[PDB]
Amino acid sequence: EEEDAGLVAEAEAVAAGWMLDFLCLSLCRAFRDGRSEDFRRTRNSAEAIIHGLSSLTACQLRTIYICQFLTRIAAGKTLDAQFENDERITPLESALMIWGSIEKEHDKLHEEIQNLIKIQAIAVCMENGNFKEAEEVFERIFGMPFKSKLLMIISQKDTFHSFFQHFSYNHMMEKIKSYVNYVLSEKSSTFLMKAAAKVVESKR
Amino acid sequence: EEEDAGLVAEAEAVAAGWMLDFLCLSLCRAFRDGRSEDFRRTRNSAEAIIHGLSSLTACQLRTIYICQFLTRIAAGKTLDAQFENDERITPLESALMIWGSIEKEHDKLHEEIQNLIKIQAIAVCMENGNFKEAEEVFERIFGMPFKSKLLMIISQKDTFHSFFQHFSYNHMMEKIKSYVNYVLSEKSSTFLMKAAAKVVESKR
Ligand SMILES: O=C(NC1CC1)c1cnn2cccnc12
Ligand SMILES: O=C(NC1CC1)c1cnn2cccnc12
Repeated sequence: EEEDAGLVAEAEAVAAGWMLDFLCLSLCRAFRDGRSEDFRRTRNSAEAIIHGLSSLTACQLRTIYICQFLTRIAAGKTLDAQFENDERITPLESALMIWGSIEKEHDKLHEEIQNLIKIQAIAVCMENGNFKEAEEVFERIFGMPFKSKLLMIISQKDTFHSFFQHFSYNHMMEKIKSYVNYVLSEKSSTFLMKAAAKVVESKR
Repeated sequence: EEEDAGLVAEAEAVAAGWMLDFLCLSLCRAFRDGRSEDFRRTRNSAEAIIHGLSSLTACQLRTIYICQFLTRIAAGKTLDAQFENDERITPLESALMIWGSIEKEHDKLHEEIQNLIKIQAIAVCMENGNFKEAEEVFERIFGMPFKSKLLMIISQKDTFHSFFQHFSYNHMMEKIKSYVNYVLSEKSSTFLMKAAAKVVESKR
């Protein structure tokens, strides 16, 4: 029966939406906690569920973008990882593209995270001795004072410059964890986590 | 806080249990319907969720066994697929091992499915011209009248024997779909599908 098959596919789409929100919340918490292996396994589950979803609401696209952004940040030092069809794009460059695409308020924290990802996208290339790649990442990102300081550091091959210690990788991760905390607060009330929490609490 | 972290991990285990039952029901329905691509994508989601689950109840192990059994049956003609650490084990042999391990009633249908998988495990080797592999699968499976008919067909290299048309691959799939229908009936009332169905119905 067409009608029965249709009702079941509609229910599978509702359940997939619920699973996506739950996995995003689980992924945010593993990122905030630094649970590296749980983040890897959760990322695998979220990716698979996303492939079983076709039509997306604006809320679901934002949820997917957040999962993809955290995945790229977690792989920010893995210059061998190719997240885009254009193989030249580094993981932090991919994270920056998603950050600029999310339907979200452009507050002070948004811009601080944005600039820290720009500095570290160059820094990670320098730390690996990839000086020509650093200058190419520089050209793609900036395509005045902040910009000229970076170009001077690149041309001098000053990998461990003191500038990269004031706007360090750890500083970028901490600012991102601050944003993650707000997403965790926002998604802690979604259906599947709320129902699971009520079951656990009922057994206490 | 230890207590907070613990409560969250307990809720993640509850939600993963709910997702496992839902994905098993979705996988059974794709198998019954012959929706090949939906089965592949659902299998990917179920596998990922299973890796995020540690402790399993007897009910959860049975659910996982059913997913694995259907995956092996769907790949029954893919002799290049290695489902076990011992690389000699074919997909239908792997399906037979799981079938004999599930905590389930050994009714007439159970034995009919069992014998049809045994015949087809040999038949699929013969159809690919792998006559020596067919005799090795025969030795592992039977390790009297049914047994002697099979050995004669193998030694004669009678790939398209009429015996394999009375106990055909399609006959095995139809008997398995009959069992799948009972699993679909049994899992249609699980939490996540029930909740998603109620939402869809509320919008009608
Ligand atoms: O963006 C990714 N994942 C986000 C949606 C959860 C993603 C990119 N590569 N990859 C490989 C395995 C698993 N997930 C990934
Ligand atoms: O047994 C398997 N899946 C069942 C649990 C759902 C299984 C075996 N290989 N494989 C590859 C990709 C995805 N799932 C698989």
